[PDB]
Amino acid sequence: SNVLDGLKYAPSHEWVKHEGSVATIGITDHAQDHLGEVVFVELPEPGVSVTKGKGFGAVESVKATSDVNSPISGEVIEVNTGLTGKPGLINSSPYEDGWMIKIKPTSPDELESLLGAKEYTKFCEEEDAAH
Ligand SMILES: *C(=O)CCCC[C@@H](CCSCN)SSCCO
Repeated sequence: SNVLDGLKYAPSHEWVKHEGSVATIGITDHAQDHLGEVVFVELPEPGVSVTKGKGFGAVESVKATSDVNSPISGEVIEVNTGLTGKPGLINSSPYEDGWMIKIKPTSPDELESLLGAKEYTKFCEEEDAAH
């Protein structure tokens, strides 16, 4: 599991990349690895609001269907419609082409409660080690 240096991470294995007025959201390399082959993604409609810590979509693999929760609150301004044709982009590039939603974050300080990269790598170590 690759973990990128400038993202913030939630315990449930979703990342946020923040770039000013916009925050992009996807699930991590860890998350796709443990999901297996992703066969379907349920993404929200544009204009919808997402709230920090609440499911905004689901990702269906050959073995599981999990909720993907929003790491921060805001408004879905854009959705990766690429995931309809190739869902697998989540497996092949969880941090670049497999991004799920782009939001306009409504509460910026939310970023400060998320895990930075060493805290998330460590938590993933503790999870891998918990079996
Ligand atoms: C197979 O049974 C694995 C279930 C899928 C687990 C992964 C879901 C990530 S989608 C982001 N919410 S994460 S590993 C277990 C929980 O930390």
